[PDB]
Amino acid sequence: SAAEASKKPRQKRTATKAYNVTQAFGRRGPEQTQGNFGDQELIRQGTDYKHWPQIAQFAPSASAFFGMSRIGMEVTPSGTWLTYTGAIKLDDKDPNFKDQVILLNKHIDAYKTFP
Amino acid sequence: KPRQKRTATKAYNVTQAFGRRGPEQTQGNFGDQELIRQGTDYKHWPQIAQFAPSASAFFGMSRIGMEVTPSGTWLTYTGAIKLDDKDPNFKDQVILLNKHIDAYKTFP
Repeated sequence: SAAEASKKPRQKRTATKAYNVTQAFGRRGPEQTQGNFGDQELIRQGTDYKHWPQIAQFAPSASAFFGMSRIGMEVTPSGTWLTYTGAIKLDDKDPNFKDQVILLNKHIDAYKTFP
Repeated sequence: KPRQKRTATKAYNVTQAFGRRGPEQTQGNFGDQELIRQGTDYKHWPQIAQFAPSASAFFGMSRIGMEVTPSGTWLTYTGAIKLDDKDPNFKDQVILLNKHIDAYKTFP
C-alpha cells in the first residue's frame, strides 16, 4: 500500500500498518505544523488501531471541516497554504464521555514519552 | 447529530448546521452567501472538499489538544494544507478558496 497510498494528497491519506502515521504524516513533534497525536500503538497502526473508530468519531466531515473551522490562506516562499483552526465539543452527556477523554489523553502529545 | 458529522445542504444549510459566520474562536468564517445557502449542493463543493482531511489525516496532520473551558470540554485542532501548484486547477483553487474565506465581512 505504501507506494500507492503515498500517491494521494497528504490531507487525503489513510494511515495503516502497511503505511503508518509516520510514513503518511511525518514524525510526531511540537513544531507549529507537525502532528502531535498518537502513542506508539496508534503510530504504527493508523486506521488499523483497535480504537480508531472511537477516535474517528471526532474527525469532521468535509462539510463540517469547512463549516466549523477558521480557514485562512497564506502565501509564502514555500507556496500557498490553506490554514485551519477550530474546536469540537465533547458531549459530556454521552455515556462514553469519560472513555473518550481517556482515549484522547492517551494519544495527545504522547510522543513526549518515547523516542 | 454531533456537529462535526453534519452535512449541510440546500434544505439544511451552513447556517442551520454550523451557525452564522463570524470571527470568534468556535465560529466558522468560511463561505460566501451562495455556499452558505447551498452547502454540499454548491456548484463547486467537490473542488472545496478536495482540501478537507480524511479522518486519518485530520488526526495525523493536525496539532490536537483537549481543553476544559467555561462551556465544557473541547478537542482543539490546527494545521496547514499545501496546495499543489503543479495542479492545472491551482489558480482556480486559489480563487475559489479566496472567494469564501471571510466572505461574510462583505455581505452587501
